[PDB]
Amino acid sequence: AVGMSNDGRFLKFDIEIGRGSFKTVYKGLDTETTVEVAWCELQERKLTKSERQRFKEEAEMLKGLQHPNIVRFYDSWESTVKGKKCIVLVTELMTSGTLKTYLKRFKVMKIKVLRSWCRQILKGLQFLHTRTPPIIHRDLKCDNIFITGPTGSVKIGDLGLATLKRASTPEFMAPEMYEEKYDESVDVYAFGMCMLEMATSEYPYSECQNAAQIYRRVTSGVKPASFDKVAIPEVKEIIEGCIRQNKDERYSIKDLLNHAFFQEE
Repeated sequence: AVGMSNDGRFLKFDIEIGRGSFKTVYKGLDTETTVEVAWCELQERKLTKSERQRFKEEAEMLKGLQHPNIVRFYDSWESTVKGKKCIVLVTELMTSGTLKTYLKRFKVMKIKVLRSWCRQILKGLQFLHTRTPPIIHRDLKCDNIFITGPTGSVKIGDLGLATLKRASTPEFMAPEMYEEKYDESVDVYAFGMCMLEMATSEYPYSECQNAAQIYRRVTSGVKPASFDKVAIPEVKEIIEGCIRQNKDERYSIKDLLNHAFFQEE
């Protein structure tokens, strides 16, 4: 009832599911399955053809991803209502909110939950990293890790959005990223900051008053003050391994998965 795939696969409805960054999520339907989906539009966007092709190629690889800890990506394309331009992404419908919304709601997390969810995130990342070629997310944060609800597992999401960003408050990022340098280890750094935020229910570097201060500290290897508040020894140890200044000296994902913390539960 308003939009439809060029084939006829997915339909769009007028129900809003919420907002991200002027990116509005409509409710949708996959007729081929009778499964409800997320119908995503980025309100007003466009760019160049090499960049366009780059998105198109990478996007096509997303459609072939199937993993329990990754949000399923269905399809994408550009459109112009009147009027307004946008990119449309169709993804698995996640209704049960994010880590970010969870933390904002409760402001505390049990250790058993943190262990299980952090393992799931690592398994997601390792799946992406060991595609051919590797997929680096490069924009991991609490507000694009989604909770399922059935089984209350987590999935990494906004793969389409991340691809767009890669094709070309915003934030702190690993030190190398300030020099637009990255490999797999940028996702490890982001993991570490996600785990810190889960363990403390604080946004890292909240003591800093401007980006510049954060830049200075991050590139210096000066840790956020919230690091000092972590109460669980093994969690603190894991976070420290992940947010080391030199990307080459950080824990690998294999290192992390093999940590005793995750052998506990």
